[PDB]
Amino acid sequence: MTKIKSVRTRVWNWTGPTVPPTGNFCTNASDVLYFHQWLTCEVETEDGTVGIGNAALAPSVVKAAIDEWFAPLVIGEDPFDYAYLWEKMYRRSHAWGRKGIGMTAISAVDLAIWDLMGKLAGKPVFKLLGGRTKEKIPVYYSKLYSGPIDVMQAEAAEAQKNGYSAYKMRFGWGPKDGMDGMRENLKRVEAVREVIGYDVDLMLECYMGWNLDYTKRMLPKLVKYEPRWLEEPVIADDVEGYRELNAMNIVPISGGEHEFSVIGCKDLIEKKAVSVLQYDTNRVGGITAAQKINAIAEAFQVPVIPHAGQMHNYHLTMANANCMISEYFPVFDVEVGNELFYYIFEGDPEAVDGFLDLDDDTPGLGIEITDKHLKHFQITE
Amino acid sequence: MTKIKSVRTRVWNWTGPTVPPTGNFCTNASDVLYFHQWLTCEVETEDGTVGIGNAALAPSVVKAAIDEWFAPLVIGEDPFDYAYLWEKMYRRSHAWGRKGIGMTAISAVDLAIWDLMGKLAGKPVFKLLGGRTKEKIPVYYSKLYSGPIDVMQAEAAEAQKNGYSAYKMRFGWGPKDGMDGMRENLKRVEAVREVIGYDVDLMLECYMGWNLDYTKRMLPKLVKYEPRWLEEPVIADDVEGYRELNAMNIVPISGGEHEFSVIGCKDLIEKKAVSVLQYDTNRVGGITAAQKINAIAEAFQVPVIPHAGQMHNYHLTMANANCMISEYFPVFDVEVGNELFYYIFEGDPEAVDGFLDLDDDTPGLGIEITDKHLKHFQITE
Amino acid sequence: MTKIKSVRTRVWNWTGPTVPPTGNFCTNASDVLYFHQWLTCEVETEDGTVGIGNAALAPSVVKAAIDEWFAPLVIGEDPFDYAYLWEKMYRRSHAWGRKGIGMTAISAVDLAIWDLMGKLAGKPVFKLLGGRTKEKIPVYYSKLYSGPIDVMQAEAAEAQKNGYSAYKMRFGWGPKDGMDGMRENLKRVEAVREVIGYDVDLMLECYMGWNLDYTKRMLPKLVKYEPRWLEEPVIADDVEGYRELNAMNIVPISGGEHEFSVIGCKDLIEKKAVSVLQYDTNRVGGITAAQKINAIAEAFQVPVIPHAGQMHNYHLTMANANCMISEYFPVFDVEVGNELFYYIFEGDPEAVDGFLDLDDDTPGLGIEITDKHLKHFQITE
Amino acid sequence: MTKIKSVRTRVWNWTGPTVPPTGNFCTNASDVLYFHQWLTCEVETEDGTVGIGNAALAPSVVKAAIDEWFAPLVIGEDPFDYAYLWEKMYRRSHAWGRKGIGMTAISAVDLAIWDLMGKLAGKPVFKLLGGRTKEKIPVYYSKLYSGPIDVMQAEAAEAQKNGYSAYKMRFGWGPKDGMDGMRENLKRVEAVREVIGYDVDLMLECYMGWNLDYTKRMLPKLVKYEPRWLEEPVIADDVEGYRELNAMNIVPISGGEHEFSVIGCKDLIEKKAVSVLQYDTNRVGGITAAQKINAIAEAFQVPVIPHAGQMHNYHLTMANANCMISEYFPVFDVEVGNELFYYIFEGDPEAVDGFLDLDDDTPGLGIEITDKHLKHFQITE
Repeated sequence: MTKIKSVRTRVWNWTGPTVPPTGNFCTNASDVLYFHQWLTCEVETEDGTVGIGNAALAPSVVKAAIDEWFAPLVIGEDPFDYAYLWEKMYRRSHAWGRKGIGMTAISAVDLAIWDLMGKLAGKPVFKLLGGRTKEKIPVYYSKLYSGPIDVMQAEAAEAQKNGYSAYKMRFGWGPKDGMDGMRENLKRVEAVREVIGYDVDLMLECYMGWNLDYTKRMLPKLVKYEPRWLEEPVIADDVEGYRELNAMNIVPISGGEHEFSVIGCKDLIEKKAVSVLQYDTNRVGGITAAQKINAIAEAFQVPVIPHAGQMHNYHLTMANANCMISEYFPVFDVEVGNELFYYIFEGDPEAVDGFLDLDDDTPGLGIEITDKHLKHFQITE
Repeated sequence: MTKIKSVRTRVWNWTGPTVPPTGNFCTNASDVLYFHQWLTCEVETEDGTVGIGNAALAPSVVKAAIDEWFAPLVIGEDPFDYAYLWEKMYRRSHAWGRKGIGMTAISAVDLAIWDLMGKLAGKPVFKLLGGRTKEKIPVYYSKLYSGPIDVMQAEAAEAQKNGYSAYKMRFGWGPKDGMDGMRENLKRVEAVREVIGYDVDLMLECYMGWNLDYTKRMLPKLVKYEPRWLEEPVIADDVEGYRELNAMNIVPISGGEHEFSVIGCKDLIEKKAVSVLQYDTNRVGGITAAQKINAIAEAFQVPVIPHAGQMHNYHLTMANANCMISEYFPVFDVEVGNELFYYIFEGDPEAVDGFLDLDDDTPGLGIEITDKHLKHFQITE
Repeated sequence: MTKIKSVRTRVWNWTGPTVPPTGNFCTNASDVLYFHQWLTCEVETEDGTVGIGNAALAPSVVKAAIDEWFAPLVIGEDPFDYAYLWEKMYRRSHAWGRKGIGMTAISAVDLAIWDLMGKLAGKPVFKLLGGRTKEKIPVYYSKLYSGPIDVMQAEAAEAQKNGYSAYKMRFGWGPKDGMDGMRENLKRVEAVREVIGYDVDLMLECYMGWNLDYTKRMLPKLVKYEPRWLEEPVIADDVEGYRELNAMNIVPISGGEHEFSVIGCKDLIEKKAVSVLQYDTNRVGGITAAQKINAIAEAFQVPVIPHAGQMHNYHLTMANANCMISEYFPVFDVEVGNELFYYIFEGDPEAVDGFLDLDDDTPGLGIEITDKHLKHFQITE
Repeated sequence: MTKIKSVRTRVWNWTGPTVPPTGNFCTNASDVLYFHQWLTCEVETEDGTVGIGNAALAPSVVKAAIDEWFAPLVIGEDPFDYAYLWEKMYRRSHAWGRKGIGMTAISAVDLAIWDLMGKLAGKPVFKLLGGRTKEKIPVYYSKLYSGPIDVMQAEAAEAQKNGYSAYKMRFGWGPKDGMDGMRENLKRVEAVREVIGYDVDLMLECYMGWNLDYTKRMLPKLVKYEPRWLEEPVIADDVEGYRELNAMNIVPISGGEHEFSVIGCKDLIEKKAVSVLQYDTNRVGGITAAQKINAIAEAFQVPVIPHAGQMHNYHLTMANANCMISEYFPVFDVEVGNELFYYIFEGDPEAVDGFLDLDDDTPGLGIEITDKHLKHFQITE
């Protein structure tokens, strides 16, 4: 048994070319009001093995938490005491850490620790989690930001070429735009359906942009388009609103990507706040947490479909039969900031004809930090 | 109308003399496992007026959030747009901020902004909040850390001299110590009652040290001592456990000091998770938040008794009739870290014969950052 | 600090020209059976400052309550002890005052006291409440009393010129008129939609004219017209009926304008009696009360849209992000009695292109009692 | 059939000798803060018959409501259309009348109307209500205001002479007095039990003086004294608090004397807010209302024991088997104001050996307004 030696946390700033977003083009929690980054966490053991974790939420602030509070707790420990290390981090920072910065920092560390275990054991992380429950992993195409109709329609037609069985689009108007914005929203769902048809699934996303009232009034209007779910209609604090909308059984409500810890997600599950749970492993508390969340969701038969198409999620999805598909979009330009991971890591699979797959023999998470794009980054430590 | 010019956030490290705690001497969320600081936030307007905020949770990490994310949002704004500024901070950081680091940073800023408004208006903050609902504010004596019986008994006898009508003590044993620890806990409640008697109230505190199971078994055993409440028996994430214990109606359950945002506390209230709500204004989201929380709690007739005896809480308590007493302990040595505020600020009232009071004429929060103890501090910016 | 000196309460009787209403033209709580006035309350401090409050419910009887019970309680007090004064009035009259006459009298007094504070502090009331959360305040056009189809249609077309994004109309038939009245009601919703279209919102009002049974049967029939809410289908005492209708999720149920006190409204909110809360500040208990109600509603994410387009409501709406629009109608003749305020006060903004706004610099409520129409009034004291 | 001709409403002010109350001597809704009158309403028909109603809440303000709004509605009507007249008053004033002043005014009028019907029909009101369900009516002794122990004990011993099977006392300390006040309260319950013993019932009254929190903590402490109920622990608005305390099943909670209308009381009943309902007929809406309330309470098997020992309650109690006892105290001096009725009316029975009775042959309510005490009254109209 080798022990954790060091924790190297870095904040990556995109200095490369960018495409400024447009009007809309996605509703947001800030709508009611009038540098793109990523974080890497590399954990190395005395024997030189290195595990890679990451986070995207408030990277500099998360790095300061990892450096000051979490790194010192894991140094000199066996990675295979992961549950104990998770608990140690969770309880030592509980006062301020149980959601937000703390739990995100914990995720990045825990992710690295799992990469370690797989590398130390010569096994892909998914094997340690239960192994192969699926031949390959279907994905749904997740982009279709709101914009002019012809623009959105052309995007749908292009995406269609790679044979997805499901698609997700974003809304552009909310409560501030009243009924006219409702009509604009509906026009765009309509336009996307015209291209992709009704032999595929269409999911809708509000990104915390709406509210309980607007959502209750909009819901009946969405039925004709047969959406598979409506994601984050309300702000993440408004769990009672989630339950209320979900219990209406008009369109399945989804969320969780802004929820933290095992208990946090347990409460969304038990209270029937979501029909689909979409935590991001690099937020929710790491694989240690997500593994436990997956057991709960499975037992309640609430589908888990993690936010984000990355390895830190794909291995979890592979190992659990109640995780049937993953979120995906291919490597395009930097426009929103969530694409940054494709320029920092090598190893994230590319979907082909609606599927991607994991290698039975690649140890750990199967990612490495890459050189290819150092030119477009300013990296701080 | 003058506008916010700058935000000056500093982390204070106690380098002065200290008294190392002992066995026990308070249960803790970390019990299941096998420098003292404070933060100041000074907001200054174009006309030189300065408002003082503060926080105690993870100060360096909170300062990094204030500096990077929150300060830039309030600069160039009217302090009297406080609700808008609160909302701006809350929604812009919602993804990662709604509890923990984010909401704590927001609290420190919001507190400064309220100090400003009172100074700008030549009114004590409590007047802006509704004014004087009480002749003076009764306090309960909040120390009595767990230790040898004679030690605890001597502390009680000393405290007794200042005529408190209520006292709170801490437990020293939890789930790990089984029945023997239960007996040790009960001996100490017993010992304190022997000194203070049954013509006063005794509150008990676990500081997240216990759990749902242990607490259910302990509750019947506490009845004979007539405790007024049992504070934070479980970890802050375990809200369902809170509800379950509270609904037993054996001893009133209290908590909230590790809860964040208006909605966070609304849920503790509506779900009957606590019989007494004890948020700390320098965590929960500032006075803007605490004012709204107080309205909810009042309407539900759940007493609000903020965690901590400081001005950032006392003004709130003065202005609302459902806030009947405050937490207090006088200026003693530095032993735990929570005493640090008495060496950084002047203006926090001292209880005399169980009461303290606010000045009808002192503008703002009535505190200032002091020189007296610069010798015992290393202050970083 | 200056103290309250006097309270001057007057009842205004319209002696000017009037337009007698017609068949229908609005359902009413009295349908099951077979002088227009307003009240002013002027509170003056020792230094000559005067704050203006008002009420419209049973003015002579409300004046007698203010004069005998409430005025004497506030005289010689600091306006900035408003919360204490509110509590004093509320508890001293609780036995008979907690709703109806008492709470209405309290509202008028409390409103004056808030006008004072803003004037004393040289700030618009909304700044003291949290400040500017909105660029301007959208309004919905609130008239469209029931009548002949061409009449209603012409009103809609005229209103349309001022560019409202939402409209409210009144029903003319209820339970007594059975299915034929249902058809008459539906014809009129139909007729209004023909003019205004489906790119705007249409709200419907029953003014306590219907009942639980009739409403349950009517609800499915209203769906095709996509109404945004149905206001006061039942009498204000029938809160269980409200909950039952609201939980059907057929059309959002609204109400509250006949509800009183913070707790009164808290119960409508917690019990899910309304989807939209519409208290009138000059009934519900004044700004002191409405401010606390707004915090509760916001936390539950129940939109607050006060009954009546006046300053006593607009400032509240400006200061809270969960208050997104206000009720409005422009100055027309005296026909119903609710128009009387436009002839008594100057300062109530006029909506232009669907919006109105508040002045960042006008202290207090920004209203004054006017001379312009003394000719059409007989004023008693 | 003769028709209502006039309504004569008068306010009686006691100018006679009085005994100023003392420290305590009863908790009150105003405790949290730091002329005695009665109303008569005489309704006369075209044939000279006169029915007598009354009220005690805010008499001048109630008279102004009766005079302006309610009298005009009943003039020229048959008294035997009482239900229609009740409905007419209730709905015409609903906006402002459904509780408080309005419903109290309605009570006084409705009471007169019932006196009329009995006189017109040559029957005691109780016969019209269902007749004699009891041989006589047991009463409980209702005084024992809080004071020095020997004083309270001497009162109990005196009362004991008239052979009551039940007694009610008032508490003198509340939330402001903390644990010491709890001990003072308990001493007095103890002292009263020492005199009266445990072969009788003891009821306790707080008169809205306590709160939900204090009451939950006090309840276990009251068990040893075997109280039959605890009356109005919280303010009348706090119905959720009532339900919560009542559901604890520690001591039966009672209330309702500050509740109004049939629906108001229905909600206390259905929601299990009280174990005993104690409306006062001269508040709750008159006999028309109380008759309907009695049917509801009976069906739910919630005992009805009206507040106040007067004819307006006794007839109701006689006619319903679920009304087993009445409140009583004999004619003593004027000290509190609630004794005033004994100096205004003749006909209210006097309890002897714990019982009083109604005359099978006396028409109407069996009361008349008396001359005996005109010397001690200034009567306004």
